[PDB]
Amino acid sequence: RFLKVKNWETDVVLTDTLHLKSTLETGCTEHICMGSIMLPTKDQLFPLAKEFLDQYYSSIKRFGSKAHMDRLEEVNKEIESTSTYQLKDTELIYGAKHAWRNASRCVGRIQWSKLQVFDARDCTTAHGMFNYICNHVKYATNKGNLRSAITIFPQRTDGKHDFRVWNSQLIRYAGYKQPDGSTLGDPANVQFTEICIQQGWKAPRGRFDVLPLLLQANGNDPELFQIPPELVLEVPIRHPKFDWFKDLGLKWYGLPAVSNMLLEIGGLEFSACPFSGWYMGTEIGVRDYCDNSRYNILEEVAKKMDLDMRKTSSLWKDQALVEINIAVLYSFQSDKVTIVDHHSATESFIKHMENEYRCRGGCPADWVWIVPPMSGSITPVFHQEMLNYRLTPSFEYQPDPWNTHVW
Amino acid sequence: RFLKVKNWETDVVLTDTLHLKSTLETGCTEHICMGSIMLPVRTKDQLFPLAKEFLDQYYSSIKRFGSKAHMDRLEEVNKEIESTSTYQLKDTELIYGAKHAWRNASRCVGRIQWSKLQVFDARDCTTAHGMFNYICNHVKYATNKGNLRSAITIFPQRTDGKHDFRVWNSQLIRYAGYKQPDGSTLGDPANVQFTEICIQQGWKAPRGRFDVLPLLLQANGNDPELFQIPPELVLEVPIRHPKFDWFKDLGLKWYGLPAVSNMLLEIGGLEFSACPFSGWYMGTEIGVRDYCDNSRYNILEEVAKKMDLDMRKTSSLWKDQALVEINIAVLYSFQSDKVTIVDHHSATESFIKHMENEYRCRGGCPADWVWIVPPMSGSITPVFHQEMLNYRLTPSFEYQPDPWNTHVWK
Ligand code: HEM
Ligand code: HEM
Ligand SMILES: C[C@H](O)[C@H](O)[C@H]1CNc2nc(N)[nH]c(=O)c2N1
Ligand SMILES: C[C@H](O)[C@H](O)[C@H]1CNc2nc(N)[nH]c(=O)c2N1
Ligand SMILES: N=C(NCCC[C@H](N)C(=O)O)N[N+](=O)[O-]
Ligand SMILES: N=C(NCCC[C@H](N)C(=O)O)N[N+](=O)[O-]
Ligand SMILES: [Zn+2]
Repeated sequence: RFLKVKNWETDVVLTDTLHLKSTLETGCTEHICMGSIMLPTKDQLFPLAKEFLDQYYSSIKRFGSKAHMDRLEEVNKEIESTSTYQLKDTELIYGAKHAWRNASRCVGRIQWSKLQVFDARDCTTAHGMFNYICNHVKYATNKGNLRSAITIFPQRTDGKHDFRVWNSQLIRYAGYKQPDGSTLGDPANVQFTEICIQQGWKAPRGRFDVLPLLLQANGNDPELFQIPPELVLEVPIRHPKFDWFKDLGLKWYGLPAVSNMLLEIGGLEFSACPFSGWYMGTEIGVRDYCDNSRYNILEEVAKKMDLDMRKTSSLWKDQALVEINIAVLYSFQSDKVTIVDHHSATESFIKHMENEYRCRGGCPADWVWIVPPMSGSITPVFHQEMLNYRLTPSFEYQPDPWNTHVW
Repeated sequence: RFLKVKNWETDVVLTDTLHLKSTLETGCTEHICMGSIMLPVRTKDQLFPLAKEFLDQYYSSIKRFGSKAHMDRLEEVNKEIESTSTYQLKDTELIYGAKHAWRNASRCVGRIQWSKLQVFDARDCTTAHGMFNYICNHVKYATNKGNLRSAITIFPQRTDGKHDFRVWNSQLIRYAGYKQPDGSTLGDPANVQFTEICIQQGWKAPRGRFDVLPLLLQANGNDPELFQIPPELVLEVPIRHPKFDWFKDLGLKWYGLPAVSNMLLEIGGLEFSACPFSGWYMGTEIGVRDYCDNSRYNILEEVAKKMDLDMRKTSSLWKDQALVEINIAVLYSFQSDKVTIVDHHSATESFIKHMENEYRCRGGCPADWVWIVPPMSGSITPVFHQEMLNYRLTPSFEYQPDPWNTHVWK
């Protein structure tokens, strides 16, 4: 059944058929919509594997070819024998690029095809993992000129030899609970910062302490490693008109690199697949800096702006929020570190979406996540109806490693 | 069954059971979610169960479920339906229905006020002039010299779908929109189509930037008629900025009373096609959407320019900067002219407390996240960090085709 999507700002209407190939289930029903909920075998493997291969070969204009059929046969025999199979290089690259392409929560998918894939499937140890990761961080940072990339470690086998990167991101600041009862650093990482301490990490106890990597290979216990400081590009935050901003003492890292997700390609599961691209301003400025549960810096910045914080109707929070995001962008740009603002990012996504509609006949998109956390309606995506559904290959969430590992 | 909802800013988790009483569809399937989609004559037979459901709820709420008063009413209603195909609601039921339609509106963030709603029974109305008189009284009462009071006027329910009462305006008070051969739009672009119809029907437009539109009223299914609202009844607020003295020179102003008038109210199966309702504005409705939407007044560039902001590159966030000031101004003005209004911060905080209270006393509170979260400063309002469950409960306010696309002219 054809579905239509209307942009209420331009009246442009797109027709979606791509949803017809929807695999998994959204979490919604005809009776209830859970759109805003953050998270709603051989017989199983071969079918999934087939869907993927038919998909790949169709993309390379060889659907049905002998190569297509051969490969399809080879995998079956391989699955029937090894109860699993291995992706050829080409299928891995395609799989990862397409997992990104299908990421309904990513606003920067217009860059999906320019992804650098690092095949880390030959890795066997944590040090090996550290080595691959460092090279990933270095290649991707490129001295400020960020380049998207993903490193894929060995796929899951029996589930007891899983490769995992316990960190939620390759680079994040430590969080510590203090005497007062308050929290120093990033509250979002308190638990992990603890797991690292208990493991031996000599935590510095600072506001912005770059966490160590906790790498798990072949189901073994995780090991700690310190990313070469020379490899962690950071931007000191200063304002273009408030010379007092520098006194806030804020700084953030330039490389966003989600590393706790699971990559699925043709039925196979890669539980260690850190990936990186570059920041959209609001991610840091609005969410990391201003979320009540994160660095919660709104009051401070307000004060120094000398504005009436007596009543909410003065919109002092909104006032401050804007200046703060001005500074993040300003800084990154001043130090020549790649970064994109919500206006450019969202406009780009709209274009990508239009391309995706005429070239794929659709584009899965999660409105709740696509629309920036600030100035929502003044960005194009706000007025754009979206259809959300799941397509594989995909990036999925997965239980925290510490919540299920057998030490 | 039980469905959990979590607030990622407090870790507070709520359990929903109310969704079980959900009857209608959502547009969402098990394979596809359409949460961001704007808008995805009954038989005498299908009517009784609906009436029953509604009545069982009414009586349950007044704590007389199963009583003789309850039983006889069902008997009375079923009888009436069979013999007349329809049925009339008792005043008490109508007031209960209206309050609950509001109580169930998943796109409304001001529901903490649902219980305090003034219901005006206009069911004895038979003509447009009569509807005009009724609306005038609604506007005067609700406005209350700037101290707004929520209220709704309910005109005769649908019968055969041929004698429908309709308020052609989308809001009782709204500014006209005119398209110039130039291609530009004068006034409110959103009301261009309706404006043309008014002119075609006989209205003589002042052709200005903020012309209060005339009421186009349809009674008992007859052709719509024009009426101008008594100017002394239309409260307006000129918009000025607390610190930007040039703001007042932007020539901006807006009306104080928001009153959607094109929705359909459904109570116990009964359909009320003319049910204008009003409460008070949340600042962002005017400051963000009405003033800054590209397809509305679109004042950003001008407010930006006059603020002398670097508009050479979006990354300077001049748009975001201007937007705040403009919303600063809408709020300030209303407060200065003592006209009720609430900012998005207060409004969303209150809604969270309302929502929590609703989970504890009702077992849920259907909410549309896409609509509840404000069009600016999204994540610095609690609703953003709040998971919500959207589902439909009756009584309800529904959308309905524009009268001009269905009306059989006489
Ligand atoms: C090149 C620049 C990129 C930009 C500017 C971009 C931007 C974004 C933004 C703003 C989010 C929301 C983040 C949050 O709220 O936590 C996001 C989420 C996401 N992006 Fe992208 N992205 C980019 C590259 C990538 C890459 C390289 C991949 C994969 C190969 C990817 C996969 C995803 C996924 C899986 C999510 C959702 C993660 C989650 O659920 O927490 N993105 N992206
Ligand atoms: C006391 C003042 C009230 C406030 C501050 C409030 C606020 C809001 C806001 C911000 C919206 C979204 C508007 C938009 O984006 O166009 C809305 C929607 C809604 N409200 Fe309320 N509301 C209030 C009173 C009422 C009343 C009295 C009723 C009904 C009796 C009601 C029924 C609804 C409905 C049905 C919608 C959705 C309308 C649509 O789909 O366009 N509200 N409300
Ligand atoms: C409860 C709600 O789902 C939650 O706050 C979502 C909303 N939208 C979001 N959007 C993005 N990009 N990132 C997030 O973490 C969230 N959080
Ligand atoms: C396409 C999208 O559904 C649309 O822009 C919605 C988003 N949220 C909204 N929220 C409110 N309150 N009002 C609106 O008009 C909208 N528009
Ligand atoms: N932009 C990206 N964001 C991933 C999550 C980062 C998180 N919001 C934060 O630290 O703010 N990914 N990427 O570009 O690969
Ligand atoms: N607040 C209310 N809003 C109704 C819609 C008004 C519209 N967004 C606008 O004119 O901006 N309802 N109410 O209070 O009854
Ligand atoms: Zn849904």
